[PDB]
Amino acid sequence: GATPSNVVLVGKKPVMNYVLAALTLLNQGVSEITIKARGRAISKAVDTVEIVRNRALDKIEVKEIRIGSQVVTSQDGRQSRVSTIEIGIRK
Amino acid sequence: GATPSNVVLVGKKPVMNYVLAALTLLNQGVSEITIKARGRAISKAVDTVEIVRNRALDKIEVKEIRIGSQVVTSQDGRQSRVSTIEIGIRK
Repeated sequence: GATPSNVVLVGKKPVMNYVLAALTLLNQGVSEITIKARGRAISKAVDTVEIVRNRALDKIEVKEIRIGSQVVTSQDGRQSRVSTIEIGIRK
Repeated sequence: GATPSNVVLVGKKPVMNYVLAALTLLNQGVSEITIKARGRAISKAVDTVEIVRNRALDKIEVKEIRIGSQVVTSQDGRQSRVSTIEIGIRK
């Protein structure tokens, strides 16, 4: 539990912010990193990985990809679906 | 080579257009389908898969996911990167 959290949550910010977060983790010695996103940010999660694959040149490999759905519960109890992606990369 | 082409290329159209294309393939007896997209359409490819997994109910499973990059060559020879996703699903 003491090693730096290896998750990069990709949201609304410019893609290069998440690229910087992944590169910072690589420089801490964290060799396995998980990029997670939901909804429209799924494309930005893939961009983050692909940009990092170039900026780390070191080989970075995609280890695992999972897609799925999560439930969004509204203030009045209605429930709707959002897509998710999780991408594991490894140095 | 005579069976219906099992690829759904997801682009700029409303997501339900690609949902319908995948369901049409399922109705044709095609049990393995590949959803492909690039750039900002990557999010819509994932949504396509997740929406179909509900509308098929038949259990549709994600078989393989691959992400990568392709090169876009401009009219004057410059080259730039675009992200890709490919998602194989199976009934």
